[PDB]
Amino acid sequence: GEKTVKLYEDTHFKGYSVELPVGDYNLSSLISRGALNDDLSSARVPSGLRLEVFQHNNFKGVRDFYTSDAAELSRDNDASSVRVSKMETTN
Repeated sequence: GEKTVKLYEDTHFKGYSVELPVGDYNLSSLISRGALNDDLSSARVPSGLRLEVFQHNNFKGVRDFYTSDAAELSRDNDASSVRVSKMETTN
């Protein structure tokens, strides 16, 4: 089913989507998959998936949390680190 959250660069879930397993990734980790820390503008996350966006790095203070289909990250082109996990999984 859907045990991972997808990430889109183009609004309206356009372009290419990238999904990752439960875990935390940094700015350098974002590009590792093929996405700049400051470029993502969309992300798919159906019921059963929980993710948290972190504009700043090292978890300074300002943090964001998303648990639904988002067609626009917290800060426009500014996502240092991110978090992905499964709320209640999916069959």
